Amino acid sequence: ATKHFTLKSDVLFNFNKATLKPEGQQALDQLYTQLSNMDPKDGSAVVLGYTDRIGSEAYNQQLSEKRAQSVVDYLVAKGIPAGKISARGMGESNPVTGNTCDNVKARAALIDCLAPDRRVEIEVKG
Repeated sequence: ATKHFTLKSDVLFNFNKATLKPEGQQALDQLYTQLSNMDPKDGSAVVLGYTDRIGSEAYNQQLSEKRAQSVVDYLVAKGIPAGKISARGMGESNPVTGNTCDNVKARAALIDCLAPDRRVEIEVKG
């Protein structure tokens, strides 16, 4: 089977940036063992980066890739083998919130409503 772990982008990173904050390092610390128990032969992990739909679609794809790779870098330095993990930047695609926030116009309320879309997903197979 496949396990799925969701991390909040706003906790891990500051805006426009892909440097892991101390709070992001601690969340990856608390998760490193649940991913440390991968299968040594069949196990692999994919780190998918996502953004919300505000701004440039190309810039959001690029930023999501840098954020997903930053997570990979940290977990590899912790001890996940570099050959068993990789990153993918999905940008605005595959949003969690659907059309829920369509009617929300004010920026602060909209930012809050779209927060579920700003996340890093870690899928662990085997």
